[PDB]
This record gives sequence, C-alpha cells and structure tokens, in this order.
Amino acid sequence: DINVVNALAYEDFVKLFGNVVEKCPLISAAIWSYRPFKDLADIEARISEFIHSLPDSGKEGILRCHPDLAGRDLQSGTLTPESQEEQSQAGMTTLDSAEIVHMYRLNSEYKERFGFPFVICARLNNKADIVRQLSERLKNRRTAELECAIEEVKKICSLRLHSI
Amino acid sequence: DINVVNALAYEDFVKLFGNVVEKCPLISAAIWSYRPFKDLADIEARISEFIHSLPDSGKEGILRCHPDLAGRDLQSGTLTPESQEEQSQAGMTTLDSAEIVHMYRLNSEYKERFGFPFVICARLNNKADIVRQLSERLKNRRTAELECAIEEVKKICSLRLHSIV
Repeated sequence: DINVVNALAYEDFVKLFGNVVEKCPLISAAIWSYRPFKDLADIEARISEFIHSLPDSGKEGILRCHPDLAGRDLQSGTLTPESQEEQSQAGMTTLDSAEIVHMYRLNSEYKERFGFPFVICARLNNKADIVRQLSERLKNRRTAELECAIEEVKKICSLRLHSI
Repeated sequence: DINVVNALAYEDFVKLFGNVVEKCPLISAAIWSYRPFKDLADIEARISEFIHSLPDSGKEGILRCHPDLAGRDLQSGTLTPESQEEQSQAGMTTLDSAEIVHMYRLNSEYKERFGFPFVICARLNNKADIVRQLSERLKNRRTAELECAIEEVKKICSLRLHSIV
C-alpha cells in the first residue's frame, strides 16, 4: 500500500527499503526526499535516476558493495537475507566441489579485469546462464561492462522492492 | 603507510574504510577507483568531492544513515563500533532516565523540522555542548543546516580515518 509507505517516518522507510540496493541504504534514504510517491513504479524510477546521477566511481562503488556469487560470504553465512535467498534460489548453495572452484576462478578473473565484483540478477538466472554470462561479460570493454552491471543492480532492486 | 593502503584490493579497502562515513560503504568503495592516493589528505579530499557531487537528496540520505545520539540503537546496543565509541566519549552512554528522555525530545524536534537526524562530531563535543548545538541548529534554515550537517559528517570521517591510522 503506497499510502502507508508515503506516511512512513524516514527511520522506518530506511529500515524497510534500506537493502533494495545491496548495502547501500544511502540510496533508499535519499529518495525519501521525493515523497509522496505515486506508486512503487515511482520509487523504482527515482532509484534509477539517483544511480544514474552518480559519477562512474559511484557506480563502481555500488558494485563493490555486492558479495561474490558462491564466494567467501556465502560460504561463511554472512550474506544479507536478500542475497542469501537470491543465491540459494540460483543454485549457489548446492554447488558441488568442482562447481565452487570454477566460480572462484571466474570471479577472480572478472574482478582482476574490471576492479569490481561480478553482479547479476540471480532470481532471473540459473547456474548455467550465470556461468555463461560470466564468460561473455569478461570479454566486454570497461565502459560497456559498467553499464551492463548497473542494469543488473537495477533489476535486483526492482525485485527486492516488489518483495517488500 | 600510504603504500600499504594503495596496494589494498577493493575488498580489503572496503572492509577497512567502509565505515568512515556511517553505514555508507559506497563512499569508500567509490574512492578506491582514484588510487593511488598521494596521502591521507588525498583520501579525505576524494571523499569530500564525492559527497559534494551528490544531489541534495544524496546528502540528506547520508545523514539519514546516522543513528540518533542516545537513541534506540544506543539503548539496544546496536551501534556500529565507531558510533558506540564516539557516543560514549560524548557522555551518551551514562545518561539517566531524565536525560535519555530529554535527548529523545530534542532529536524528535530536530528530525521533524529537517527530515534527517541531528549529526554532530561527538568526539569533539561533550554532553552540554551537544544540547546547546541541538538547540541552536534547530533555528537554522533547512538549506543552511544541510550544509552544516554535511560539514560534521566530514569531521567525523576525518577522525575515523585518523583512528585507523
């Protein structure tokens, strides 16, 4: 109900919406300045607009706040609740020993090339399509890749918003 | 040693500096793109330029990431390590019931007016200093107070950076 959302104290808005962009409560906190919102689509558009206003370093910064697929945080149970549910849904918590080693190698190569983690909308992908995209995007130019990765962040945000 | 800092992977850079601006690891993560840093002043400068580049809503957002002095998070024991240390130095952890309620009322007034929390560099202020600032800053226009509060965020950041050092 957008009416209840529109009446929220910023403290409660930030609590509810503070992880729609992974570990970036600043973004959701910022857009509360634009209330009242017409609907959830309005919130979505405002978030997208905010992200796009950032310098490229800000965009790379958002990416760097994300955990690796199947990496150290998954393995040690220190993912955010949303990342945990997304990674598990995409097959990341039932990978076999060879599958884990492979994801480590791919992630390593990606972060070395681009200087930020591999981000994908896990809810919209399975194991196989994730491996495929990791390899494909590895071939991209930095400028094109940053755009690709931020689009994934926006898809994740949209799904998280609609889960609240 | 600025050379050790300059050689950090982004994951380690974000782990170490991710809370120099409260609950805003994005800021530390962004500035890593501008490495190598000439010195600590270069890091601070880059942080300041980044914040300065945000829309006003981004600046308000940063402020909204900060917890209230003597507020729910202090009482519940859920502050970040740096905030817990800072609020303790400023006398916020040894308040009596009257004082805790007084702080709640002052914060409620400020946040109602401005639409973000009252932020002050707690390491440079005592309990009485805080109450005085809480009352004087309440008089400010919103345009001016946002600028004032962001200046305090940068002071907090500077001290957080110096404590890592």
